[PDB]
Amino acid sequence: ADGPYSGILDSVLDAIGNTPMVRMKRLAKVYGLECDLLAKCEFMSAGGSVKDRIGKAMVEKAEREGRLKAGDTLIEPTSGNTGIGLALAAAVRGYRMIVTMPAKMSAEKSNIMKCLGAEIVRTPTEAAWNDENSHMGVAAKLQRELENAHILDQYNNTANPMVHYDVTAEEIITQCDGDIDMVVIGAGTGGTITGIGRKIKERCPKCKVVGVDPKGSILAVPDSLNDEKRLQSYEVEGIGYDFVPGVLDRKVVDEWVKVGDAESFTTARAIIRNEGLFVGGSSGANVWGALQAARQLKKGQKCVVLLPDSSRNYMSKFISDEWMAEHGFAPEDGAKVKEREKQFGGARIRDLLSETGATSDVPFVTARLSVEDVIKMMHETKVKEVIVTEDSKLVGVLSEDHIAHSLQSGRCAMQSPVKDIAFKKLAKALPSAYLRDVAKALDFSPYVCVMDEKCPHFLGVITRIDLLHWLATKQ
Amino acid sequence: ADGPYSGILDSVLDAIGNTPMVRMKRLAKVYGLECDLLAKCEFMSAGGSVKDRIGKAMVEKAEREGRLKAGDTLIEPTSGNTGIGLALAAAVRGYRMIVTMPAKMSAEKSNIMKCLGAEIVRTPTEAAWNDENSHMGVAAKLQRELENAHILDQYNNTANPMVHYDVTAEEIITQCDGDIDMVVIGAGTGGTITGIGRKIKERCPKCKVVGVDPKGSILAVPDSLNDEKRLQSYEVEGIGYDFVPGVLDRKVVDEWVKVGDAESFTTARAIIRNEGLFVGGSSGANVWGALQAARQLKKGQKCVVLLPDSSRNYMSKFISDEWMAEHGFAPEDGAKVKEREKQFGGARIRDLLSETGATSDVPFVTARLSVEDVIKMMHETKVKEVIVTEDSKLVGVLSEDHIAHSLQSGRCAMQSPVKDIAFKKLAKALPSAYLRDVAKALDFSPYVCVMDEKCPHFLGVITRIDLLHWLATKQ
Ligand SMILES: C=C(NCc1c(COP(=O)(O)O)cnc(C)c1O)C(=O)O
Ligand SMILES: C=C(NCc1c(COP(=O)(O)O)cnc(C)c1O)C(=O)O
Repeated sequence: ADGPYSGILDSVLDAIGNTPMVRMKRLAKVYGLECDLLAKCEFMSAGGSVKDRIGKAMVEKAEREGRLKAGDTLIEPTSGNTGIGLALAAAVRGYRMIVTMPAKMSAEKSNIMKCLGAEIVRTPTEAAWNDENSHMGVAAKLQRELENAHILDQYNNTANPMVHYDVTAEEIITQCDGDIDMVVIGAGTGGTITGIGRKIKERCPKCKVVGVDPKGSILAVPDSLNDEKRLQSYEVEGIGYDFVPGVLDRKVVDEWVKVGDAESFTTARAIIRNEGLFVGGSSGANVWGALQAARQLKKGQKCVVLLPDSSRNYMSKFISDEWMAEHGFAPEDGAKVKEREKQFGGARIRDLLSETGATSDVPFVTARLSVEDVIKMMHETKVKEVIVTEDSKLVGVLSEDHIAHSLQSGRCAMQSPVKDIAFKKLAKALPSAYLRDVAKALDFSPYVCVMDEKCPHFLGVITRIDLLHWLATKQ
Repeated sequence: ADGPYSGILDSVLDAIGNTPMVRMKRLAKVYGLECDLLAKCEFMSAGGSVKDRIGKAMVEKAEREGRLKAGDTLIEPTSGNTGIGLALAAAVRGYRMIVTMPAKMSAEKSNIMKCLGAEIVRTPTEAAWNDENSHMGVAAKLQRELENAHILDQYNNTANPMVHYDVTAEEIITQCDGDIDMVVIGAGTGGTITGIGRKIKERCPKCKVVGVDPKGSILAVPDSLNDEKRLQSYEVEGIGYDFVPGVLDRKVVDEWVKVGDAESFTTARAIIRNEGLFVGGSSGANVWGALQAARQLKKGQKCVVLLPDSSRNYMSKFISDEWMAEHGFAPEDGAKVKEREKQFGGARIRDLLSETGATSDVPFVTARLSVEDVIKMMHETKVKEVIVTEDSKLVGVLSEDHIAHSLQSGRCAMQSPVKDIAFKKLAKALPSAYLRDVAKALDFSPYVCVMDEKCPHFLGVITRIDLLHWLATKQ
């Protein structure tokens, strides 16, 4: 029906939470998991992360205790999501935001908190928690040097675990109808795992609770699990620290799973590909840990996994296959990159142009010929396409179809230069380039034009249907 | 309460829709609008756009008519969001996706549909609808040359308007409780405006319906409104075409508003800043048109505006102030860029270093000194910070605090080189740079080191607290 959203909302703050639970049947079938793998899609909140709840809640606690008045300044150390939540709460309720975040965190978080009118001071990645150049020490310094400033200190404030104990765990219970057998949840601030696991074990003591920790952190128990990469910086953002936060009750969690960067990212891409959940990397870590932990479960039992972040914050980082190749991470089992590498291999455009049959007789024009002259030349040469170029270095491609239709549409004068109607988006290539690379370039450019670049004697233009016909010649 | 999400979902497809309605009280107060400006936050759907509904629905229609079997190929021309929705539906229900989208559309849409296992063929931006190099003609060609392929043709399929007439308009009616005075909604495919306006005028004939069209399209009525930039390419993505789609019933809409790129983008940034809705550019266009149209309304009346897209698809394009400056768009009335330009102006770091007082006596090391030697030098020189550099070109900064804490943490051996513990994230600057630029660079780098680059004689390091103290000297 319609109970929570059947009305109009006073502000975006009331749109936090109420996130659905989806069954990852396809992903379980992919990885061969018998039980029901349920996913709590926290990234569908207003700000696209679970920490929005605690942001709103810490603001509510600061307001119910009268410790907060309009015009004040809020300071908060964060990996990026709590900064977003508190920036939302401030832009709504009229507070000033100052965010401290390590340089390791993505740039999208910074851009978004800048759009939200929040000041951003960054800290070095390698700084330990004891350093005054850590985000927490710098936040303390800003509190000491700024007037009317407040730190909510998500690492030690009780609102962070108490709210996941109050509403989120109750949401999971109400939608799972009490039947929860395993709960896999990342260990960042530790507030969400503490709260959720505490409430669940109170209302379902038979439920196991598994925590996810990236290889590099010291949050796992025992210390035999941390020695993989002790205090080695990792790419996964949001989870793991070099110290135990104040809100983390490591006794409420039963098992611990260490997860590396590669598995986290490849599993995040697998989630996106197989379920269609635009999710973050920490969620890949959580789901990989869940797949490792709930293997022994049987059908009917439900393993609940948290999906903390959206792809929005890592859109440029790991959604782009370029950056994952730069860091050498397995793309996915079934991915477009592996598909292209399988079909093309090292086949270069020389091979395609040779097997197809061309003589590099692509006409050229100085890009300011009148369209009358260029159509006379096109009709005298019988070609359909032409390439326009300048003297100071390419302009683009131009076809007779666009000529006619633009002349009819009133955008192409007879005396106008051909540069005005040519296609200006182009991708330059050279015969040594592989077919996989031109396939990746076709994802962003409609045509791909070749050149020798030794005279500028281009041999032809390449489009996706050309590669499709070439693959039709193969099998 | 909990009616629509109180259970577990079979797949992500069932998480489409059910989007909340938020009152834009702060934005109305910013622009001086008396009535209640309501916003339908369609970007909170599973795939972050309104077109997910029609994607799911066209798949449902193709399945209820038996025209669709597993393993088939789906082809669809789109500006990017329908491609995402149909890619979700295919990755869930086991169909193959091939997407045709103009080169004008953002790269995030391409990356996301690549993650969803969809093939992407792009078309030139300047191509007219009649051209066979248009996305629609290329889609037709692919249908002709591919086996088991289907085109759902969102421009002419009745599912697109019928579903907005069935559920979305009913959602808006149920949450507005029937009282809707004005409805402002962008004109892209025209299906959403047709369906919603038809249902509303059926259930509330006194409601006016206003359509939003970017300057460049020919969808507005009359033709006196299109002559601003006739068929001139524009940056706004999703709305406006060079022809009337089959599903668009231009008679159901009363007024038409033309919106340019600058207003759309600046209003999108204003929405993000003042309400905290991570929204797209087309939504900026819609909200600007609404602010222009509902000006004559009075208190109590409700003007409903659609927010079609999320910032996720335009994260690199217009959220980044760099690209908006590259295209010369007014950032916002209150924005971080204007704030920094107001406080700093053209003040350069030469002025700051001169007024503060320094002698460029920053120590240097060849980045492989033993930490014992570097701490002996640091204690003999009394300085706290040091800059480490190589011979083949900078390594970073290094402080005694991190030295001590890493020696205690077991990451810094006494015989180890200083390069292992130095801070490796840095931003190079030069004295001619303004303070606004170093403030923008501090958004992404913790330290900013200067250099003359004429000997490499750096004068000092700059952090955000340095600029804060400098501004404390000002007013
Ligand atoms: C510590 C912070 N992040 C917690 C977090 C986590 C860990 O969740 P916790 O419940 O806080 O332990 C997982 N994934 C992401 C993307 C996260 O941002 C923060 O935003 O300050
Ligand atoms: C035409 C398409 N976009 C419609 C759209 C619109 C226009 O909505 P329509 O209801 O289709 O007219 C507005 N904003 C965005 C971001 C959109 O994607 C498409 O995805 O194929």
